[PDB]
Amino acid sequence: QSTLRRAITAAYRRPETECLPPLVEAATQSKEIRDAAASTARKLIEALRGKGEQFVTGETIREALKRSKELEEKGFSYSYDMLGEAATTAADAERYYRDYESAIHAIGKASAGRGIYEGPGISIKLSALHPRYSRAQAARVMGELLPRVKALALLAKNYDIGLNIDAEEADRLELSLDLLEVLCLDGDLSGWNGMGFVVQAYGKRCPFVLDFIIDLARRSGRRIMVRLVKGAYWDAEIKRAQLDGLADFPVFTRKIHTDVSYIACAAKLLAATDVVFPQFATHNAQTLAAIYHMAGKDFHVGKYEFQCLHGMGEPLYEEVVGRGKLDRPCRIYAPVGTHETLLAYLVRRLLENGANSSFVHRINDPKVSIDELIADPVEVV
Amino acid sequence: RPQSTLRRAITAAYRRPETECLPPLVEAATQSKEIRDAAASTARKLIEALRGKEQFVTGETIREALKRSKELEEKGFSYSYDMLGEAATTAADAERYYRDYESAIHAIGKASAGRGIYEGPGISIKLSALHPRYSRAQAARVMGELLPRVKALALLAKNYDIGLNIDAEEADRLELSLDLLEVLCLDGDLSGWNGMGFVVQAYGKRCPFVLDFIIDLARRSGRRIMVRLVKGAYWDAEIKRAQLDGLADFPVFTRKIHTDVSYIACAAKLLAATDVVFPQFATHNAQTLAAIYHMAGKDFHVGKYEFQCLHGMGEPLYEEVVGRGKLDRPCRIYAPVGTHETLLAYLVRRLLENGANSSFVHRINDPKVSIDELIADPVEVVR
Ligand SMILES: Cc1cc2c(cc1C)N(CCC=O)c1c([nH]c(=O)[nH]c1=O)N2C[C@H](O)[C@H](O)[C@H](O)COP(=O)(O)OP(=O)(O)OC[C@H]1O[C@@H](n2cnc3c(N)ncnc32)[C@H](O)[C@@H]1O
Ligand SMILES: Cc1cc2c(cc1C)N(CCC=O)c1c([nH]c(=O)[nH]c1=O)N2C[C@H](O)[C@H](O)[C@H](O)COP(=O)(O)OP(=O)(O)OC[C@H]1O[C@@H](n2cnc3c(N)ncnc32)[C@H](O)[C@@H]1O
Repeated sequence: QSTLRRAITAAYRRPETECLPPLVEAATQSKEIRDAAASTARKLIEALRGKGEQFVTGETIREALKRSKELEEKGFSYSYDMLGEAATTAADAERYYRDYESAIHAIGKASAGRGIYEGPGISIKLSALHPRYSRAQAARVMGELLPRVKALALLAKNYDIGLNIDAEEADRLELSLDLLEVLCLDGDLSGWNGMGFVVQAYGKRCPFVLDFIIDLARRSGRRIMVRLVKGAYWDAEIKRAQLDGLADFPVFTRKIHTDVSYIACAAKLLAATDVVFPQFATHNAQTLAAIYHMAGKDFHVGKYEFQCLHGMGEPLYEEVVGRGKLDRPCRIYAPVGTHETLLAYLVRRLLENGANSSFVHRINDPKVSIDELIADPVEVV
Repeated sequence: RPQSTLRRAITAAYRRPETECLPPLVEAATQSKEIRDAAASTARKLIEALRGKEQFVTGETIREALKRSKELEEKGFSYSYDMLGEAATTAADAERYYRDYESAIHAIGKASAGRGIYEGPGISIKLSALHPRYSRAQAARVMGELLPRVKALALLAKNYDIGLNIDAEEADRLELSLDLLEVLCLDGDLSGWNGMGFVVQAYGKRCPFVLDFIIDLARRSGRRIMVRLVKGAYWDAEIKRAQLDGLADFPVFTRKIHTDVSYIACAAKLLAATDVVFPQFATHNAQTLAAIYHMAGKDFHVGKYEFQCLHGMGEPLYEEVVGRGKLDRPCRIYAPVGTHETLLAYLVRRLLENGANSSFVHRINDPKVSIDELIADPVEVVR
């Protein structure tokens, strides 16, 4: 318990109208940056509007590694996702653990010393590693989970690759955050900056989680890799919240509020690149353009990166990566597994790609003008 | 208590152990070796035809959907229209869905133009669209407000002589929906109309006992109830809910081939009661289809039974079924009508259907699945 931790817990269900004013202020950019970002966004969208096997990079990590070489020389990197989540039995959790373990050895050998920014990494889900992750007591879940995650982190340290903890349901944020803190203070993992953590901008706690993580990085000496996403579980969080009879939800209910929150949280991360490695995971060209200009003219590999999903982000990020474009790197989140393990991920991709509010749907909607696509969320909210 | 024995048998099955549910289903689903050989031949033909050849919505409005239906109706298909909408969260939403169904019935009834409930189009409704807290509110309140709304829609359907089907949703809603079916079937204001329909899900342990109740209800009500037999659209959600609820035994089967056996056993029950029910075999699985086609025997007339399929999924299969030169059996297409603002939840149920490794529509495209396996009789696997 700390002042920074208390700020997180107090924001859990803070009323939506009270969360927004500080995010709007932090998300407000100068006219000069807004004009530049509108110009860049227009160019990206005009290029775009000239453009489940699609979502899986390979059935095995050996296959996925072989298929990554082409895009790696173009300037992309990878984070591999061994598909599987919500273990319901001990045997399932054990299988998922072994898949992560064998993936780290293969990825680490493939990395061949390229390090955590130039070379590939791995993403894991805590719900794959504990048989009753959502339905068991937090103190117990962390107690059996910690040895398994630390063991994987130690393997990632051995090869100097990134290891990212994906973000799942809102009611498991606090548990996963406690695990991150223990790992960052663990002396056995010293000198390795590959530990990564996802934060979801549709959550009311997002800016306070970031404050805690930025301070944790600074006092632990770990340059925590922070993947900023908007959030993949919105419809499930709304349904759970309505069932709980709550007046105030843990997530925003208007898409524009999530967009403002993302920009505000990006500004927070870009002000802290000394101690964290921001990873801006988005397929929205307006979001990308805003962050590109917010980051300033100074750039080096390891300052920050963008990220996208395999099979979704390549049309946009082909206009970003490389010296003929914006010369900024992008890490591709690469699912690996069978069609069976793919289903839950696929469903989330459908809720993303099929929603009228999604950038990837609007970009192909003849009713949606380019002027609307480059609107600054602060000016519209 | 009225129908005590039949009602007690439904309750007893609700969470009966899976191993105990199966032996009676396996026996009733066992067919002779000759029929199995003939069904294997038909299924092989259908799959060889299949493997040798927004997608889910028929139109944004009922007018557009009705216009788009003419081509397949000319071929021998019929339609059941689904105004996309379910799980109303506000009383205003329920009233909106009611008015959507009401106006659709007028439009479908005009288009039917007196063709009747078997040759002409009908409508499908979801009770969760018509009550704002359908899953959460006490049965007394849900029944007392829902029953006048569904009766009013049924009266309009009667006035145009079209079918009106109550879709099946989550397992904990079965009891209420069945009580409503009974009250409507005994309501004299609906006399002379056989268009009331009801879905039963074969992945549920209660399915054969629900069918017993429905067949007896048809006998005592004088209504020929339309019964759509489906396997079930909510499997992943039912498993998750039962886990959360702390149940030791689930209300649905957990082995996919058990659902297949349940379906064939229940088809056998329905096919022996066609005097008082109209069976509607909703499936995209060519092996299931072939099994029922041969189970039903050589005598057929339109109105005895029909097959059904979902728009954008089943037409390639049933193009090999409808029509004199094929199997000469009718198929009713379930036709969603709406926009993105109501389409996602149906898409998700369709993706969970289409994306699952155990689904026929996935296996037909799987290179590791032989035609031998696709035509295998699931009853032999469990016998
Ligand atoms: C690119 C990427 C995304 C995600 C992850 C990694 C990478 C590289 N990551 C791993 C995969 C898990 O699914 C991850 C994600 N989400 C999550 O909760 N935890 C994780 O560990 N990833 C998905 C990500 O959150 C997001 O859903 C997509 O990238 C789409 O976002 P994007 O910025 O591309 O698109 P926009 O269309 O501008 O926004 C879509 C998002 O907006 C939110 N939304 C939609 N309606 C809303 C209403 N009515 N109120 C509030 N918020 C709303 C949603 O978050 C929606 O996804
Ligand atoms: C054709 C059709 C289908 C459905 C409906 C109408 C019509 C005309 N109807 C309305 C649409 C609602 O979503 C309806 C359906 N389902 C339902 O519960 N209530 C309804 O009112 N419809 C869908 C239908 O149930 C079904 O899901 C599909 O047709 C697919 O089944 P089909 O016979 O085509 O294909 P198979 O692939 O042989 O079987 C798939 C089914 O098997 C079950 N399953 C999957 N995993 C299982 C495990 N592990 N154990 C047990 N059973 C399992 C599921 O039922 C799965 O759908």
